[PDB]
Amino acid sequence: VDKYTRARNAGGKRAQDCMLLAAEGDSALSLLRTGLTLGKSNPSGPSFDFCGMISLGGVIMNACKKVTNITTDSGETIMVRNEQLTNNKVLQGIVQVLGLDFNCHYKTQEERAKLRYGCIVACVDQDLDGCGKILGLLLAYFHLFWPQLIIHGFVKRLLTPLIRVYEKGKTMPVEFYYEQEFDAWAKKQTSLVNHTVKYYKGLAAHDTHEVKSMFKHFDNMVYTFTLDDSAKELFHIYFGGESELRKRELCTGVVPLTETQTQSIHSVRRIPCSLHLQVDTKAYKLDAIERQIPNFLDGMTRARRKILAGGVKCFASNNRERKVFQFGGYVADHMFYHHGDMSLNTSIIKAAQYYPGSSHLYPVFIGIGSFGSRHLGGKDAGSPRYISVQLASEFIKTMFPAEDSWLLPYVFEDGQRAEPEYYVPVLPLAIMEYGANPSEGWKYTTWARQLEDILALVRAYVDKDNPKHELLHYAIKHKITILPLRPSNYNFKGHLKRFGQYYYSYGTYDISEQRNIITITELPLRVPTVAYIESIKKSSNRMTFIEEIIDYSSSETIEILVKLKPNSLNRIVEEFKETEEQDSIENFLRLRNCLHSHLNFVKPKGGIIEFNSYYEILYAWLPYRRELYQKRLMREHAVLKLRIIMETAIVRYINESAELNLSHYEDEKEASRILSEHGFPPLNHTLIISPEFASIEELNQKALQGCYTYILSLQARELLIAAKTRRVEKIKKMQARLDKVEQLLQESPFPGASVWLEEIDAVEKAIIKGRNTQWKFH
Amino acid sequence: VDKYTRARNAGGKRAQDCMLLAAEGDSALSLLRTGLTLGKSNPSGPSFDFCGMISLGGVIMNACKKVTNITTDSGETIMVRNEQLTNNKVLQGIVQVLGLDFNCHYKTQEERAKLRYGCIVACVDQDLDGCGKILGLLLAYFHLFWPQLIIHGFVKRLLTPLIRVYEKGKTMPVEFYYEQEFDAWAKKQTSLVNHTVKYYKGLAAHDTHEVKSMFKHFDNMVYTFTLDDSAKELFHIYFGGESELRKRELCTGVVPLTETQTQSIHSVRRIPCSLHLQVDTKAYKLDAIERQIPNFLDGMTRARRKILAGGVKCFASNNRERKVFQFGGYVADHMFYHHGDMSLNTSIIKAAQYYPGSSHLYPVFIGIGSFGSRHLGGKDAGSPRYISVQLASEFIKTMFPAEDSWLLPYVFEDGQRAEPEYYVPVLPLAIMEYGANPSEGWKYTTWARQLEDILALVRAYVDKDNPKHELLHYAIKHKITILPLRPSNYNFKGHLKRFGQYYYSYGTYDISEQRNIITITELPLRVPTVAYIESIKKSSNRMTFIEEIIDYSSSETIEILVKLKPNSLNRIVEEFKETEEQDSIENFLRLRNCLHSHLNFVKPKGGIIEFNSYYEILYAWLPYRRELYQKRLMREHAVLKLRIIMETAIVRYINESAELNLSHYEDEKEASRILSEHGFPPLNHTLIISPEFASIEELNQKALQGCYTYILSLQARELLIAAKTRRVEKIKKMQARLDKVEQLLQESPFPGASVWLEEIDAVEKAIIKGRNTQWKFH
DNA sequence: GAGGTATGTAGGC
DNA sequence: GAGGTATGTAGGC
DNA sequence: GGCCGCCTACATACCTC
DNA sequence: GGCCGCCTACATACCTC
Ligand SMILES: COc1cc(NS(C)(=O)=O)ccc1Nc1c2ccccc2nc2ccccc12
Ligand SMILES: COc1cc(NS(C)(=O)=O)ccc1Nc1c2ccccc2nc2ccccc12
Ligand SMILES: [Mg+2]
Ligand SMILES: [Mg+2]
Repeated sequence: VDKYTRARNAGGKRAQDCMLLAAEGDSALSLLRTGLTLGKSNPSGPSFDFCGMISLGGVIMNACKKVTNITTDSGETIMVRNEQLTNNKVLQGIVQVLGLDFNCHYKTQEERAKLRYGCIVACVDQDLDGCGKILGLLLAYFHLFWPQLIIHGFVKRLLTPLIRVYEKGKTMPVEFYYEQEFDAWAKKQTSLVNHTVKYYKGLAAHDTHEVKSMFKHFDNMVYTFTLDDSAKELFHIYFGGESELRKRELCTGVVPLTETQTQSIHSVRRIPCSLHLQVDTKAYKLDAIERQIPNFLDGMTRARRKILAGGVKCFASNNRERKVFQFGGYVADHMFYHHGDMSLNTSIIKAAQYYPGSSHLYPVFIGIGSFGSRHLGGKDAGSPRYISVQLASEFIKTMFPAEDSWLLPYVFEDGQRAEPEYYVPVLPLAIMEYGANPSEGWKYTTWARQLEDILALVRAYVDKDNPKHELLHYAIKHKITILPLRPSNYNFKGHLKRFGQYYYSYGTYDISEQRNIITITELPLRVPTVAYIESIKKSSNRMTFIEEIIDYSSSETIEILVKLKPNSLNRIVEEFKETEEQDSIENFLRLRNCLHSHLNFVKPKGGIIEFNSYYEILYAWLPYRRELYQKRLMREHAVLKLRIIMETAIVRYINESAELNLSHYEDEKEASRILSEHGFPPLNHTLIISPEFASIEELNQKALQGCYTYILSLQARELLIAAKTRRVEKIKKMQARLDKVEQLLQESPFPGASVWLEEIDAVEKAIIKGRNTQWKFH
Repeated sequence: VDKYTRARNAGGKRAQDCMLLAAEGDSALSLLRTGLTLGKSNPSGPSFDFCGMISLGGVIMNACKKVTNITTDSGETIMVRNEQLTNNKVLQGIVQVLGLDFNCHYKTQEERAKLRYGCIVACVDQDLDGCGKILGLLLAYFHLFWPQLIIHGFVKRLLTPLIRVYEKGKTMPVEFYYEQEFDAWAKKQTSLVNHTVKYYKGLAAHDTHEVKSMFKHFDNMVYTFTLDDSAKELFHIYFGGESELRKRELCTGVVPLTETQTQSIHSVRRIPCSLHLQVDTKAYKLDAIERQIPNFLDGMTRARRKILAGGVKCFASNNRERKVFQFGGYVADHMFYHHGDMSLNTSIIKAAQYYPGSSHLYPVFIGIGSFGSRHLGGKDAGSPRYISVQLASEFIKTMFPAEDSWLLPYVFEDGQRAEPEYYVPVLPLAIMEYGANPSEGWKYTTWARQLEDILALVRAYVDKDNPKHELLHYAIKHKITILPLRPSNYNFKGHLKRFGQYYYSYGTYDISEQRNIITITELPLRVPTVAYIESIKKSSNRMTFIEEIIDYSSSETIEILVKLKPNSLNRIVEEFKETEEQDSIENFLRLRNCLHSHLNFVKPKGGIIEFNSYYEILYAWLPYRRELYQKRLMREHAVLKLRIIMETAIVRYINESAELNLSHYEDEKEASRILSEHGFPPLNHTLIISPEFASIEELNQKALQGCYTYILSLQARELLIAAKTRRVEKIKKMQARLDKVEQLLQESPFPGASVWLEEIDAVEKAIIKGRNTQWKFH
């Protein structure tokens, strides 16, 4: 087996005293290599002897769904391992390394004495992923196959400190493990002074002195897993065929460990499996839900919104083209993406992809290069080393307003600003965008709607001139949903049909019996048209019904001809029995594609919310835009009144400076006192000019006090009469804007109605422009 | 064979009409994939048929040195292919793809008709590497094995445009190929207006419309190689056992192609092999010489100096730690490194490595993580994903002064600033640093000298108080070299000895015949101590002379014990015959390590210069520092006189502003006219405050004219009397500094003598501090 | 005696 | 009739 | 995130005939 | 720069007895 170092005196007379170290990644492998090669000054410290090495290679499969538990009626319960589980390299490799056998149950001392290694230790990163997932699946598999090993403490793991705080003059850290504990320690402390906080989001982040200190006390910080009676049901709920069973368990939320339990764990290293599954595995599942379910407001996931934030920050200064990996590094460093690089590049490529049938109907990035056509479904995209991506500045600026991004709540990472909780847009992307995301307890499926029914719905909800406005409000208060919603017909030459409670997509075809050609210019919108012909190449008896398949379908279009026997038309017609909803030729070509919508979405707080129809999503997204417009108009009015009073103060100072003669003053304090005695209000102009996402109450309590830096910072060029006239004109313009804002807040329906109408018009104009081109605005 | 797409109708009746495309990298493979899958609207455009696909995988082996040409005395000349050439995957794979055989010579039509492909086309990037090297080796191998194929035009290649200039309103570019041609076109044009210049430093940089335009005229831009009578000697000189033969050919320089030759090439696509070898291969060889041979002044290579420039730029704002790949991306994007990423990361790791026997005696980066110990010679360094590097700010600032970097000449990349031509330091790194770099025609070997002989030499050359100053100057004018130079003893417990004209390094050992232990605490300075014991494990008859080898050598130290037979001492002593220069035990342990110095260095212009001894390097490096100090002092004096006159003007304006009353003025022009009529000189303060590497003549001709932006840009806070007093004190301080500079220019030996002495003292203090620690300054 | 074999490096592809 | 097999996506590894 | 081939320059055992 | 394993959720032929 590869990546397995055979330790000396292992699998022999001293095998029971040996230990085995399991690594989730090569970083842990390197850390273990350094620890083993340390050697000197470590008598109790484990050298390469009795240690060995095995790497889990990242994420391994769980045998809960692989087993079948068939033919248990013979009086004994036997589990048959599926061939998909048997041939996995990692699982059989670790089985061979341990020398264990599936059939035997190690209840007595000798049975576990035959094991090659006395114990197995799992060494993973302290981030939310890995511990809880990799440990979770590993020990769940161990419990499912050999519960006695967990019962007798054969399996164990080492627990590294996630966060360390070092005090100057002292050589020992706090070595805290959970972020809740670190927050409690920070808040219980009088102040965060004389302390250095170190974050270890990965084992390889530790230094040489850190790893040597860990290996000096390697006998400590190693915890043995203990099995309880209640662990079996937790394992079945968290892992297994039962899907809805874990839904009701995830919908509640993580329960923090009690103080007495933590004290017991720290005193003696016996970690129960139930507590680990309830804390670490549940937290990992919740994190996966958050990171894979797009927020209904954004219609896009956390990684996608972080990518959008990085693109907005990078391309704001210059819209010049940037390569994929440069942008990935930029968004990783600036926006604190501590997961990886390949996943980030893949997500960027998927977001920038644009072709008929693609997941992104309105990509946020204008891509240059070979992103792949509809034929491979984006699988034939080029390498990230050379693919070029640039931001769609017009579409983003008409779809995600700058002020809206200013007032959005932000996620704080290590006390620093990061991507907002949700980019609530002028139009809900959860409706336009569509994709299939299976997320650790829920499935996310969507189908695009036409940008005519939703536009009419929003216009009626906003514009009071629409006769359906009152009717739409009645529908809002009574869930009537008078206006219809239909699947988007863009980039689809077929016809959509509705039967019962499900929509269906049909391609178009032409039949020429004189030459026996089966032309299919249109095919279902989501099939890649290449895996489709592969499926039709394995379509059972249709091999005798056809001769061969020829593909002339190029990019941007589909055209496929099917060779078939001259006597095949009648037999396929009499065999397929065309129904009232689908054609016999459609059945032969599998042109029918039933579409299902699983509207599983996360609330801005972080909880799963389900929607029966898109109308619920729209009616839940609307009030957020209402509140954001109201608060944005209020903040604009407040900052404009501060700006106008500040500009009036500056103008009065410029007028009075002819006889003020402030040059004959000693320091800044004397000038400030003189100008205060002259009646000038002190304003923090560094906050007035650039509010920088300041709420109303905090902006007011910051503008109550201030300083005369605005007066003392103006140059010797702004005192000219031309500058004074320009400032007076700006005063008049901003006063007119303030009056316009004030009268906008007084409209009957709701604040910011005409603003929303203008934003809708601008964004639909930009969308139409992008439709006319191939999303390349040049 | 992998990465080989089998084209339809290939190797059959229509095989002679097929073509084969050879790609140097996967980027070219992807471009060819896009071109082949384009298909439609291209009747003459080649589809997947008759094309195939093969990859060269970048650099391949050259058969010129692999062949032996043995047993040619039988009346026929036969070349025996070495097994190292036969088992190469790429070579045998392409041989199998073509279906050719080594024994047969294809002179007639049928012999080349048996070939699977009618012709072979090499598709590589248009940068200096690839075309000239990959093409060079490929067609040299083809000529060496089958000259008739080149004679009959079997081998060919496609030539892509390196630089394209697009004119607005026109759809055709200039599609220029060589940078000389592009420069000639730019200089012959009246102006660079209404033109967009696009650089393609790689095939994948081309866009979809670019590649479709190329494939529309794929019949063009394909050039067939023609063999001449003189090509054989060029092939032998450029490739083969003859080493010195290519030295005299590289020492001359590249000869540009004549206009008539270029016109003939463009008119009919028959590229001679001699012209290609003389231009592209020679330019690639010169580029390799420049990029591999370290500049004698710098003591480091072009990539290393670009890395240092990137580190200086990145860490100047903040000395915070940065990961390896973030820094690599930063230096690639900012400093225009268009080669790759893995090589850059490897170079960064090698530069940041610090251990006994390492190449870098004074690393410019303070590294955090596992860079590897002396045992593996840096081969056990960790992954770049997690290795931490930070700049040694104190060492760099005391070794590479900021003003010196200001006045250094810079390399211009695409009209933008890049790394300087040479970082001439306060002490020549070519002496302290040492490494083994084989560079495409020359070998670079160095051995470190003690930082006591060179320090004394520089002090005597600089300080006039040293009694050897006049003697050292006499040596300079007469090559006497009175002062000695000895190998550095740092991190080496052994003793250096000199015999004849070569130094020798010996380790130390202890013998205890009572217990038969062979202890070796010290070993030669450059052997990795792990490959050494591997060599001694294959050391012929010494297997019978020993029993086994045990290694307790940890990091930072070496201790090895050798098990040997009790009756082995006398027999090894009587077998090895200890000489007067090395011991019998030293011979048994191979403790003697003869050191050779190949002082092959590139001039700042770019030419190879050889040095017989380190004294020549020192005496050539000294005048550069002399000139830089002289010009730096002159520039400082000039910029200081401009600064003092500007500050005096500002102070006079502040004094006069009490009664000036400039507020009653209309625009900036009126104020400028008034202040000019008041006698204020107009100075470009944006150049006076920050000169930004301005030469004396250009600084003077820029300071002759100017504007009153300095007067009009000062804020309303600098007019206080405290600011006036502070400015007066600054005036006095800079006047004193100007007087000090003026008296420094008048010292008898040379300008900047005491400055050099102080810089030497500071840099040696910093070096001593780094010696006391493990190059970790905390 | 003569010939053939194997890394060893940096900066590359 | 019943059971077993194979992707098919987006982020993670 | 790490398994495949060398390029150019070149002191050096080698070991069983 | 691209070959290896899946994780979670789940409409769906299937085909020869
Ligand atoms: C189990 O996962 C892996 C196994 C191997 N080796 S083997 C025995 O299957 O030949 C190699 C890699 C992996 N895991 C992978 C990743 C792990 C972490 C992060 C990214 C990964 N990306 C992978 C992509 C393809 C295949 C395996 C990957
Ligand atoms: C000859 O070089 C290569 C061959 C192959 N394939 S094969 C036919 O030998 O099985 C694959 C790759 C290469 N070349 C390599 C590289 C090429 C460009 C850039 C980096 C490369 N890094 C390599 C690292 C190891 C081995 C080959 C590499
Ligand atoms: Mg991790
Ligand atoms: Mg290249």
